[PDB]
Amino acid sequence: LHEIPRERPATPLLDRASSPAELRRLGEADLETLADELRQYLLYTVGQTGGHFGAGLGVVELTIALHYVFDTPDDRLVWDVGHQAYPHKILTERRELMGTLRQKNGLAAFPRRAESEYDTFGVGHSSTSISAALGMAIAARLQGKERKSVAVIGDGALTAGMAFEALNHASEVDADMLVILNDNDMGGPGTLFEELGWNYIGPIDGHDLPTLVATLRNMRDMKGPQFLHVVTKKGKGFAPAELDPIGYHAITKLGGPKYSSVFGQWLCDMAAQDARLLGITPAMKEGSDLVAFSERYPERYFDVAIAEQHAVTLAAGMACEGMKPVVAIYSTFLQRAYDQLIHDVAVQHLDVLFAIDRAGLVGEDGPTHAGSFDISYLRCIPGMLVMTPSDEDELRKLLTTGYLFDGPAAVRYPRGSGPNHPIDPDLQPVEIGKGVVRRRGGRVALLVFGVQLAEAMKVAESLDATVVDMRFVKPLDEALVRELAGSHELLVTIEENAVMGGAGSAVGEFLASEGLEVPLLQLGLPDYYVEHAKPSEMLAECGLDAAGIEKAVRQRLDRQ
Amino acid sequence: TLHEIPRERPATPLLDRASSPAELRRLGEADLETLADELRQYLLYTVGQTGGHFGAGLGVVELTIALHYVFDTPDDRLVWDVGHQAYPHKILTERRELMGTLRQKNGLAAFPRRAESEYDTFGVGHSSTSISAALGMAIAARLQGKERKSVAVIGDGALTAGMAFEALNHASEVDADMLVILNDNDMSIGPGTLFEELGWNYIGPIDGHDLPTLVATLRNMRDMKGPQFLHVVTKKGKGFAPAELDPIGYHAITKLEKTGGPKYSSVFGQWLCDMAAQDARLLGITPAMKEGSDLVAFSERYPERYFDVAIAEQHAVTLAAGMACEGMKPVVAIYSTFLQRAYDQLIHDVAVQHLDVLFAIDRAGLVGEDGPTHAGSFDISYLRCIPGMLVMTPSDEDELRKLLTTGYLFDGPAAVRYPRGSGPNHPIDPDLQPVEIGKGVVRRRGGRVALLVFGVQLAEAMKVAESLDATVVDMRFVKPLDEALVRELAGSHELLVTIEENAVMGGAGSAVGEFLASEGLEVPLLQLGLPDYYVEHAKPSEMLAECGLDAAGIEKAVRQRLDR
Ligand SMILES: Cc1ncc(Cc2cccc(CCO)c2)c(N)n1
Ligand SMILES: Cc1ncc(Cc2cccc(CCO)c2)c(N)n1
Ligand SMILES: [Mg+2]
Ligand SMILES: [Mg+2]
Ligand SMILES: [Mg+2]
Ligand code: NA
Ligand code: NA
Repeated sequence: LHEIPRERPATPLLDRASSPAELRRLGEADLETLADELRQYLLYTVGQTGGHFGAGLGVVELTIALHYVFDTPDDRLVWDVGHQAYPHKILTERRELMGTLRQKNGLAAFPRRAESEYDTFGVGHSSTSISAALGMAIAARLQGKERKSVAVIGDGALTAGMAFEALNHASEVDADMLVILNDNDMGGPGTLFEELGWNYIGPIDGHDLPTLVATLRNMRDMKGPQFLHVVTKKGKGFAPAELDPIGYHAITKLGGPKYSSVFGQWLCDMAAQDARLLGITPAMKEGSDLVAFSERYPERYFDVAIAEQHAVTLAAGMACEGMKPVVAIYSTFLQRAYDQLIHDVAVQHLDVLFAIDRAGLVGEDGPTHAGSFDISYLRCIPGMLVMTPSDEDELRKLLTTGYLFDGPAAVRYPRGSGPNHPIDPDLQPVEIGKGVVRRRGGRVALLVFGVQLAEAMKVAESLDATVVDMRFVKPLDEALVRELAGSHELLVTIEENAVMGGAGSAVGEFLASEGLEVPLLQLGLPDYYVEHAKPSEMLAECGLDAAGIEKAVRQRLDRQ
Repeated sequence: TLHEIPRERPATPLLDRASSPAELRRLGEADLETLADELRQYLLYTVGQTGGHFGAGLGVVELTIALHYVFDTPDDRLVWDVGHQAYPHKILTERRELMGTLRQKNGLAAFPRRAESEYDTFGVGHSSTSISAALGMAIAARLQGKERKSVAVIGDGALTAGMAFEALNHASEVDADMLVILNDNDMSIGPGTLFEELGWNYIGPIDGHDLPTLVATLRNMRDMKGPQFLHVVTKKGKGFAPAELDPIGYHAITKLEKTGGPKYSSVFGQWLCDMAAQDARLLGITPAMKEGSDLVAFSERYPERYFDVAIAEQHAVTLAAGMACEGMKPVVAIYSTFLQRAYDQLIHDVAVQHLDVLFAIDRAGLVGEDGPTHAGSFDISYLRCIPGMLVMTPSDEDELRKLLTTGYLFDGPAAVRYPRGSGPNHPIDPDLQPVEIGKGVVRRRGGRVALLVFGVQLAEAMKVAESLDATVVDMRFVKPLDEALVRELAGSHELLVTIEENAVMGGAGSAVGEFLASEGLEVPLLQLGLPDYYVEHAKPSEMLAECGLDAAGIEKAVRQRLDR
């Protein structure tokens, strides 16, 4: 197919495969035609809603084979990451709900246990599928159940350390489970997995349904750790995607620069000025936007695969020799290198900059990818310099400030673009520990840590509030907070991070320790997992738009 | 091979001539076997004097000599994994006559440490970091045009961690010029197929105690290019027969030549056996810490429900998550400092899904001579900001058992944190019964000052409270917090004091701060806890005093605040 349908294709057989037992009723002769229907409805429905695209086109036949040959949902099927799982959803009672994909109150971006009994594990972060399936298998065995346990994992996901840990452990307990390797990013692998204790079969053609069905059949009942190697084509069945798998990894349905592009430009600009700079990403070159950097400074660019943990200790090692590494990494994925950041960087006070993207609410990918916690989990770590730029110009300057600082520094910023203010093309740092009064008013002061500043300024128009662009969580601008506490009736902290442990709480700690008893209102993300929606809707829910902030401030003021 | 530890200093005229590697490299190969025996004698003596790690260093006496003999250290970079085997390395790097200060306040640290010496390229303690660190130094040196060598020594156990696999793959990708030495002491003297497949030139296994083979092999490999993997085989406790015979007992020892209560970890382990006796669903998981966390008895009684995942904290937690999906009841036994490494798995695979998994967090707080690399300083801070977590802090043995029962019965993610060591030895109710969630326990009614204690500083706080006539609350829960008790005390007292063995920043005391601020309660608030720096190693009692967490420290802080 060469152009995505705009009208609901006719799929009479797929309308008979609404669920795995219904599908299993059909005969193998129909499976190939079913795959044409499925592929077609998928291209259609993702045209309607936008979403992940090329990877699910790659697993159409594999997903049909899997539900054909296995007794789902009693047989446990774990999809790694989940971006490839739209065919799975279409085949598990959610075909007609696909119109809701990634809309508020609609189907989630990934498999989700609460969404369907056919989803055994909520995924999004990669590489968790083997560990989870092994755990389900260890339990089924003790329970004397006879269910099967299958993980479909891609070749990128397999570069992650936890996947190695799971494969080793599965061998240790001689677990009866199947790992299917959906190899698409394409010489001689079998002996490796055999050395790890896994029975290796393959590689087989992942769009050759009769061979998939038969091979799956023989392996369904084999015992112990089984490893099937399947090969697929990303975007299979859609030429524009087969030829551009990067750009068709996700499609939007039929302003200023992105913060990540501001970072990428700062990265090239500093590299041109300082040969010490090294750029590190764990398999997120496009998203963190190291693209130009990687083309212009190839010998100083490191893609460590999906190995967040090694990315960080690697950088500690580089800094030991006087190089200046910059680890580009999303807030949600830095969760996975927390120990390397604490033990290998911060404990040694090594000179490493973390450029933390996707900080705050990330929109439709939902809570598995939210950057809700990095202020809280980093600021309790001694030695960290922790920064929250408010716009594009501030991101450029605080990156420069952290880079030049001799020690560990973190700069957090959101997905998407900003208020599109002017960016100074100089590369100069700003004073560490100092906020910027953006607005002198009275009565109530808004202490903003990050990109809600523009909403705070709108609120302060009507309330004539003081507004501060705090810039630093740690070290906090203690002298400004102390003056503001002595001259206002209310301090209001604002952040796109958990309130619990977050930046407002550092203000709170500082007020308590000096016995300053001024009222404090902490605005931030609440203590729950925010359901997927447009970014603007998640922020409105969390009260971090101008109307939410104004309502909270006015209420607190009316109560004292 | 010896059988007794020397009580006075051995005669080591050749080791006395090898006070640094440069001096060592001026000796001849024919001297090295005698140096090896003198080093071993010295090692036995000085660890007998100070206490410290023992058997693993015995295992690397010959390898350490060979390494500093063949490599141009400190210019050539040597990274020791974990570092508990690195006493022979310190003895040879200008520190021999300092080993009397080992693991003492202001003495040598437990592990290699960059600030301690130019011969330590990387601070270690946690495991499996050496290959990543050495690869980064190899990459940097090459971009700088330096011709220096990069060497990582890693034990067979550390190679079970995922980050070691991630580093072995990436080193292959960049075709790095480095040497990984696998110090394998679970084998005795096929075997390299794994490393060969990951792009590494594999050599061995060789005899890690044959200095002539070690020196010649190392010399050949020093000069080869690309990712080089040398497989060496050593014996636990080599050359000291009691440690060869009992390498668990001789992993570490006390200085040569009072009853107390049971260790918190042993209370935990008893709880685990008792609850497994009653609930066939309970499964116990440890990431290679059976002795430390103390699943020994449980492993023997319930072996089909005991899982040691090796040094694989990350997989430990996701494996629990998958177990909980089939209705089983995993308990992850994991140190606070090591749980740092599975944080993404706890957040994304457990909390986000609200799966019923219990975390028994040992080594909460300061851990003593092992130092800041192992400190359990942050787990209240990094867990309480996570939606869905039930976060508990028992004050003594009976409270620890009660709060393990409470977190288990809870259907959802729950955490119970307790320190190394033993407690104040209060009686322990043999029942298995919970307590109510989110409710503290008033231990003393006084006036003016209320001490809100999260954890095991309660006995010291009681001493202060008796001196001041203060109120004392055993809070039990950081999340959900006993908001009603806190509200009441904030109205009836002039000062609230929180005490916890965790970073003040983001800590349980800050949860009290947040609550007061959100309700507009304006009572003065003094937060006592761990300060914003890495506390240098010392006895636990000395580290607590430094931080203000003994009764003297608490009282001085409180009195000082009351004087304004
Ligand atoms: C732990 C973890 N780290 C990073 C990602 C993002 C990612 C990078 C590369 C490939 C993929 C697969 C499809 O995109 C995902 C993740 N999902 N989980
Ligand atoms: C990440 C990490 N996890 C656990 C340990 C504790 C440990 C378990 C097994 C073997 C060893 C080696 C010597 O004891 C240490 C650690 N050091 N680092
Ligand atoms: Mg892939
Ligand atoms: Mg070992
Ligand atoms: Mg011992
Ligand atoms: Na600016
Ligand atoms: Na160095």
